Amino acid sequence: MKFSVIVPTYNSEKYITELLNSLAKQDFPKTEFEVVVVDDCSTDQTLQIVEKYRNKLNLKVSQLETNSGGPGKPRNVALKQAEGEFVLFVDSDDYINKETLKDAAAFIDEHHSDVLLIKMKGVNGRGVPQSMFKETAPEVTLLNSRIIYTLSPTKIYRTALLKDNDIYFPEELKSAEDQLFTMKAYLNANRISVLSDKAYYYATKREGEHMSSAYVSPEDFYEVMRLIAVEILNADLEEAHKDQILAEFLNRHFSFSRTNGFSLKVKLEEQPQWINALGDFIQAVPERVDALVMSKLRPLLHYARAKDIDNYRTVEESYRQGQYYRFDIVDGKLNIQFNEGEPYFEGID
Ligand SMILES: CC(=O)N[C@H]1[C@@H](OP(=O)(O)OP(=O)(O)OC[C@H]2O[C@@H](n3ccc(=O)[nH]c3=O)[C@H](O)[C@@H]2O)O[C@H](CO)[C@@H](O)[C@@H]1O
Repeated sequence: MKFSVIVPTYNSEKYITELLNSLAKQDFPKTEFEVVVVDDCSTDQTLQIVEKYRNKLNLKVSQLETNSGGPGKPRNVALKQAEGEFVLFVDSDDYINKETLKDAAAFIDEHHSDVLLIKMKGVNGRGVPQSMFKETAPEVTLLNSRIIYTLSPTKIYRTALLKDNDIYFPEELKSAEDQLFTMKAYLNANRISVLSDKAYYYATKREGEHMSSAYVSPEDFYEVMRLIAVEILNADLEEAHKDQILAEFLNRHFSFSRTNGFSLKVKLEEQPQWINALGDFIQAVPERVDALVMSKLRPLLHYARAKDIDNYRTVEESYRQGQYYRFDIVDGKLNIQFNEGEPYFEGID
């Protein structure tokens, strides 16, 4: 069997039909893929809707006896049941192009990808990464492409890549669980490819809670970030490349995650919890890596590593206001001292 399409469900009755219709409309043999649905203890009619496709799809259904607290555990249960040569993770409120499995099977057959990124499209307002999907590419790397800016699991992965290297989702975690999973898959794959010939993965914005907006404590969130830093630094790769991958991950994280601006947005009285958790993550990053990140991040790494919220916050407010304690302009960039007696940080733009 070529593919296992893995679908975690949770009270998905209002939309799960759109996904299952897109799976049944695949212009790809139904004998060559299976749909592995693991229901995270829904209380609605999700499962009765899924069972209407039993004779239409190669279908595997099971249900956890209690809600696991996120997508991770149902996808892990499904991954173990999966028999396809490759897996594709699709969320219950999304759907896929009818040529997706055909196009991906044809592309994998020629290029032997271990991880295949497939171009996504936002539906009614949903934002989706696009910077890595401007071109189809048989071979890309963590350092010569923007794949690190997309860590969602809505990609195709060789099943043996995941299982031979023991790559699973963290469980009982509302969100960011995918970042470690996909970074592990990136770090272990012999070849990563990008298929951009059409819109393959449609990501919707329905309502009710979306996981990636549910509460996760700073402690749980930044533990996944620390594990990622540990994972990179332990990969079987040359030392300089590992540092460079960690730096790129840090550029992404400080630009796009909840870390960005947290000292401006989080209630003052909650910020010591944030800097203690963020600092535990930055303390796993060797200081030599700071020289490789975007220069504007170097003071944030500095004060995070010292768990110094007052100076971290001064940096963020200085950026936001454009008011600095002292600074020089050298080569069109800023050399900034953010507070009396503190270091100057150079090259900021
Ligand atoms: C970036 C992207 O394109 N999609 C990700 C985004 O989607 P998103 O924020 O939309 O998260 P969702 O609410 O759709 O949950 C994702 C999937 O997990 C299932 N679910 C949800 C709650 C639960 O307790 N048990 C359960 O199985 C949903 O039915 C759904 O199939 O944030 C999630 C949390 O990191 C990721 O896993 C999604 O893949």
